[PDB]
Amino acid sequence: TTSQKHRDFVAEPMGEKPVGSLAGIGEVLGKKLEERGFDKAYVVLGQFLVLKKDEDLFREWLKDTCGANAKQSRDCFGCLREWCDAFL
Amino acid sequence: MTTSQKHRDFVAEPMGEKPVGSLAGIGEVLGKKLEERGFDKAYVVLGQFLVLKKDEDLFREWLKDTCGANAKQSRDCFGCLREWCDAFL
Repeated sequence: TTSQKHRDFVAEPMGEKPVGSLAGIGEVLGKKLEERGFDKAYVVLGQFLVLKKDEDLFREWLKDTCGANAKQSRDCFGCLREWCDAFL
Repeated sequence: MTTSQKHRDFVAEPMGEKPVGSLAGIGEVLGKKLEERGFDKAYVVLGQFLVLKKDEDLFREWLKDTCGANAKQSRDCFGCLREWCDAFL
C-alpha cells in the first residue's frame, strides 16, 4: 500500500518541490538532508539516478546520509521509482 | 533555432532508457569514455546534473574531468539537460 503523500508525489512533475514532499521524508529526515545539500526532491532523484535506480544502494545511501529507517527508505525509494516510471 | 537537431530531439520527449550518446554534445568518443565510468544511459548523466543542483560550472567541469569534454561539448550537454528539465522535471 501507499500513502497519499506518495500518490501526490508520483502524480505530477516534481519541479522545485522540497525534499520533504518525498514519501518517507518527514521533518527530521528533511532537516538532515537539507543540511547535507539535498534541499529539493530533485537532488535526491539525482542520487537515485546516479546509483542507476539500485534499491539496495539507494536505501543504504539514504540511511547513511540522513538516518532513514527501513520503512522511511522503502517509502522514499518507491515514490522515486514510480515517479521515474511515469515521467523519466 | 540555434540548437542542434540532436538537442531538439532530446528535449522533445522523456528520455527513458536512451543511451548517453543521445545527449547533445556527447559524440561517440565522449560517450565511450562516459560508459567506461558507469555513465551508460542519459538518465545517469541527468542524475549527476541534478546532484550538482543544475550548476553549470560544476556540471561542465565534472564532464571535462570525467570524459575530457571541451567547452562547446560541455555547454551543449548542459543546455540539453537544462532544457529537458525545464520541460519534464
